[PDB]
Amino acid sequence: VLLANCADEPIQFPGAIQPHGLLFTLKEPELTILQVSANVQSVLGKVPDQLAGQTLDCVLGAGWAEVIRSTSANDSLVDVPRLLMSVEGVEFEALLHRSQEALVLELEIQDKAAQAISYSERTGNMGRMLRQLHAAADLQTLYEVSVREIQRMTGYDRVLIYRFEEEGHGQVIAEASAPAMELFNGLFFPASDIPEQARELYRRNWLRIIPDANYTPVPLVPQLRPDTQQQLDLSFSTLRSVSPIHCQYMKNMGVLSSMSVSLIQGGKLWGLISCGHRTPLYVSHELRSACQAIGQVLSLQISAMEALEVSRQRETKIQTLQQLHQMMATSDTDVFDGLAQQPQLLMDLVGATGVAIIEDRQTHCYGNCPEPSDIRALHTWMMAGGEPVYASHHLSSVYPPGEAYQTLASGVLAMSLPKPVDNGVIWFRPEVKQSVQWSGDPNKPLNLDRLQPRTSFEIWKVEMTGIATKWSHGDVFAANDLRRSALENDLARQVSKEQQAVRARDELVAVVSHDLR
Amino acid sequence: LLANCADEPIQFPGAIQPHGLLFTLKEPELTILQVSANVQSVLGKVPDQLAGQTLDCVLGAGWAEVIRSTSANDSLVDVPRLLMSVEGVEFEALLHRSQEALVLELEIQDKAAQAISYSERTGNMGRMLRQLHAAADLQTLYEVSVREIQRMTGYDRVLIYRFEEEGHGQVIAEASAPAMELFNGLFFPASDIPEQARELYRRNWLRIIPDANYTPVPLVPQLRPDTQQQLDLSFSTLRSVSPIHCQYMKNMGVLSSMSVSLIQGGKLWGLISCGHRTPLYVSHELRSACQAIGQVLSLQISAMEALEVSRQRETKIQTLQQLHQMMATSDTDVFDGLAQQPQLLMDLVGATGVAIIEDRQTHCYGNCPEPSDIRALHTWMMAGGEPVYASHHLSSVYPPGEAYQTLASGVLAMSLPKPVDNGVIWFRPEVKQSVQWSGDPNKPLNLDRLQPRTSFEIWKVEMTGIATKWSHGDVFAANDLRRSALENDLARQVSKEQQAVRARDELVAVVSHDLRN
Ligand SMILES: *C/C=C1/C(=C/c2[nH]c(/C=C3[NH+]=C(/C=C4\NC(=O)C(C=C)=C4C)C(C)=C\3CCC(=O)O)c(CCC(=O)O)c2C)NC(=O)[C@H]1C
Ligand SMILES: *C/C=C1/C(=C/c2[nH]c(/C=C3[NH+]=C(/C=C4\NC(=O)C(C=C)=C4C)C(C)=C\3CCC(=O)O)c(CCC(=O)O)c2C)NC(=O)[C@H]1C
Repeated sequence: VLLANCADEPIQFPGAIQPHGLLFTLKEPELTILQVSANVQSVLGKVPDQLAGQTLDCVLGAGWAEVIRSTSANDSLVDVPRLLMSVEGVEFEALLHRSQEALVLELEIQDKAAQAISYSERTGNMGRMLRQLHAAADLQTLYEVSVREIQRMTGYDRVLIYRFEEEGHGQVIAEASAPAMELFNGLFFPASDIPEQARELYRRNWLRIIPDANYTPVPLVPQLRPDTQQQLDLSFSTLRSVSPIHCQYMKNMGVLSSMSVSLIQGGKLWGLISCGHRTPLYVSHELRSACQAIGQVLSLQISAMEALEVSRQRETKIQTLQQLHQMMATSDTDVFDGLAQQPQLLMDLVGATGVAIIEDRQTHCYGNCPEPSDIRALHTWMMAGGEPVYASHHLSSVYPPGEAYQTLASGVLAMSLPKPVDNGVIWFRPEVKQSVQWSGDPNKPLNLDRLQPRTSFEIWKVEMTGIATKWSHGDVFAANDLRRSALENDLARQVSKEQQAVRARDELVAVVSHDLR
Repeated sequence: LLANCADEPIQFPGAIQPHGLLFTLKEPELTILQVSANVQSVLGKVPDQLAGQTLDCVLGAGWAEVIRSTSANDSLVDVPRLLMSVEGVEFEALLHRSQEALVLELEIQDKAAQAISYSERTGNMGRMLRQLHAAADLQTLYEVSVREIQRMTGYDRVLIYRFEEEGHGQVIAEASAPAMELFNGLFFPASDIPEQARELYRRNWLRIIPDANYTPVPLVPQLRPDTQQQLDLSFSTLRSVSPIHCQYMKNMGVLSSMSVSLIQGGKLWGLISCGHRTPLYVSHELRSACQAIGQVLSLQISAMEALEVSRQRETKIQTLQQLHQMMATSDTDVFDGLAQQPQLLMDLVGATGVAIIEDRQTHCYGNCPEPSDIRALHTWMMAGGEPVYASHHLSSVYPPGEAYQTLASGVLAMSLPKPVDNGVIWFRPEVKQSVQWSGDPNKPLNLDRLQPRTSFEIWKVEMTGIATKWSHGDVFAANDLRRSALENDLARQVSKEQQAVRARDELVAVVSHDLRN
């Protein structure tokens, strides 16, 4: 309840924009201003209250307004080129999109430092960087070169690859930090850092930048758009004010600038390319788009190399799978009995230290095996789910009665044939004591007060018990292939046995005729 | 005589193209082992006297020292740009190793090449990657890719030539200059790119031929004074091409070529071919950028192929599930219950004929061939041993399939892994397709030494006996139907066997009763 309040704020409708830019939501045909950020009282010296129901020619000039009108006319606003303007002597980069039948235009203010930065030198290493990405033979080298290039172009002190887990919390796997700067490599972070609302927003918007954490938000006047009397939806607006709790969180970490690129794999937020600077500094949108493209290439290569690793595991298990299939096919006994004829091969097929083969009230145990009654209770629990195969690296997390034998069997890989007879094969992996590193208190994710982010950011050890070694993709693949081979061989055996009985029946028909003479 | 097209030793031409200089040297002291004869015109050095001499004699002390530092203890896979001004003519240096020797190639940069800069032509690189990831169609992907490649290279014609299984390839993307012949959709004979060329290009992913009228400049000494063999210019961009290919390019009307190998899983998926009506040289930086574009193209092709396969999977999931529910609650034979609704089985794969074989009864629905012919086909199909089979041209692999090619030209067969003869076959009728070929398919070359064909006109070839291609979703549906049939059949045979061996034992008891009398 109170924890769930972390995921209830309407971040999509903040009503304010960051001071590093200007916002203009306008009517499409005549480019009449619907709302304008209050920052125009300082920038360009225009009163935002009178700038209602007025064309862009009043403030932005005739030529630039005509250029914007030409660009936005009969265009999907997905391939708009660069737009740099000098408006009363201050330069803006213009980005255009549409929220609800209205044209939202953001002018990112380019400072002198941004002007000094050029797109040529920082993207000079583009082709070689992609060559390095394709030439990397390890995931760690991939991460290293990616964060190295991203730090090279951005210039930020710390760059992190923060991969999300299923439950919401994430882990940092790549780190590139400046000297005399705190390291977060390998640290886990609570799921409360990025709420569900933030993940949902970032699944669509793949680029966020916060140049400063001490900024005072500049409200949008009029607050309600005079078209539907609602709040402007700044979901895809780079000029969106962030929640003050996040600003306090960044201040507590000690960083004053952030820049994150969403990594998307199959429409899901796989991770974030987080960045951190000890001092405020702004990054131009062109460099942000280049970093976004680097992130998309990174996601593509991650998927490619994950498939490559899965295929490598399949290849290294093909020989053992073939040997086991040949042993099962030419056993003339029950399928699981012939499988159990060679226990060591079955063990090394999955790399587990315990094997339990169940066949209709007989259980055979090899290696480190629990009490047979406990395994029977577990198996009768496992068939309730109905899944053909099951892999669990933490049985006690999902199976409450698994705490008694967590020292012997903390990882369970089970596969069963689709027949009424209770049969199956279970592989048990023992618990490994792992001291998971967390950034702060795992049992106190949030300082409950308005919510306040935790000040402490030190590394905490958590000796997580009852968790065994992760089952690899090749492991479950081998389990499924063994299940498929058992399915095929068992079907062959039953059809042949019926045929032999049928042939014996035909032989018996010959015998009955012989028994009649 | 046709096979002579794939016998020339292209890897050892003994000559280099005149647009550059080659230096193969011993690694430690950078002493020249052999040098191309082109040095008689460029830099004005006699190639005969340039034996057993350090690079300092011709290339200068500073440039020799930089090359020595770069090549020392380096894999030559991340070498930065190397531009030198040697007696007033500019060279770009590339370094690699063929056989325990350092091969260094100086590509000559003309004034036109010097004027061209890597910045402007690659300014839209990040936008190009954004367009690649944002494209929702394969045709859009190809279009934007060839558009960018034509933009940087400036060549008149750009083609995406995808290879087929048999060796011949087809052009799927075309970007041609005005008043220039179009090859969109045209098939090309496999003799255009022999097996040797494909094998060489599987390793070297970048080839450029600026001119077709060039006279090769021989390498002196021809044999290295280390192993008395020919230098292996496999990864050398300065390699002379076969004169037959030069004549082929002249016959096509192009005088410049530039190809990037597309690699998918270690296989030559296709080539990004290019064509210019006049000689023109492309700098190595733009070639490397095009290579990176090609690798990204291959990655996105694989990604979108997986996406299309998954879309087909989703659209067939409902039909597969409905058939599974109908099959599970039939209490009859598995294929009989499947055949209870023939139209649904037909629309599962989109075929016009269904043949279900169950123990000497064959049931035909829709456009079905002669039952004897289908039985012969089925007994031929089990010989291969594949669990599933898809063929879009049965007469190509089944000689007796020509009689019914009008009715069944596409066969999708799936059988259970049991000795008992059972199975499901889907038949697709022949569609008359006029395949377009560039020239004579039966006469690739005008045999007179092999000579490339002069004619490059579009030829219609009415290929009969070919049905519609079976999609990836089609074979996916076949395998899932096979899996569901496997599970249900195993359940049914296990149940019948449970209540079957009892009768056999009873018969034995009956026999025992009939024996004790
Ligand atoms: C219960 C509420 C909390 C809260 C909410 C919150 N946080 C964000 C934004 C972000 N938080 C991030 C977390 C990290 N930054 C890092 O550097 C690391 C690791 C080293 C982590 C785990 C990130 C990356 C974001 C996105 C913004 C960015 O930094 O680029 C939001 C979203 C706000 C918005 O988008 O307007 C919200 C609502 N965070 C907490 O920690 C608690 C107090
Ligand atoms: C029997 C011998 C033949 C011969 C041999 C041959 N051809 C090449 C090189 C290439 N041929 C290519 C074919 C095409 N170019 C196009 O523009 C199109 C389509 C519009 C096609 C099908 C290509 C792309 C190459 C690679 C070179 C390039 O253009 O970049 C070789 C290889 C030579 C070498 O690498 O040294 C050889 C041995 N070609 C024939 O047509 C017959 C006569």
